Amino acid sequence: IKQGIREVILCKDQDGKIGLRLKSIDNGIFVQLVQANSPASLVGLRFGDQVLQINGENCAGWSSDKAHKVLKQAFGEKITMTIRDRPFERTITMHKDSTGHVGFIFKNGKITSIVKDSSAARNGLLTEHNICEINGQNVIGLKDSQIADILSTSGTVVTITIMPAFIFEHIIKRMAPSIMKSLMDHTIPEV
Repeated sequence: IKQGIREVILCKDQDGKIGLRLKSIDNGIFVQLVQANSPASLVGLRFGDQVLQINGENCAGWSSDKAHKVLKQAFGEKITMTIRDRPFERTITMHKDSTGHVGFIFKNGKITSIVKDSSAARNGLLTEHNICEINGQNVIGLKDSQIADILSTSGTVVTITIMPAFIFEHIIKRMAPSIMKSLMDHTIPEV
């Protein structure tokens, strides 16, 4: 996670789509959903990113509705956005023990207990935090079993990006969890 504001330039696809759902949080605009194989995923937008501006207009105070409208009326060719990198999230680096364990329990993507004398304890992983990413891969909406799977088939070094559950629950509010499973970009990025 960067402490950084970056510029991205987006191009609407054949269908007029960019692959993004946005949400009003604390008078800012945040990425709720990035669609697989979209302009939004290709330029590298992520769940939890803050949209500071669209085409040089400040997003401060916008409704979710107005952000979606502004995008719909954009002139196709080139949409500029100013992005602050996942500001509600932190990344924790942990190392599996020889039993392949980092040292926590989670339910519905939420960390619920840290196991004594584990890598997760030593690194101060918190409970009541949703798992957003594992090793740079979005896992939001994946079954718990697929999250376990991704942690199994990772190397011994495990990076997990987390979000306080209260913030997470505010962002995905009014997104049916099957769009989350189905349409949230879970791909490793392209180069």
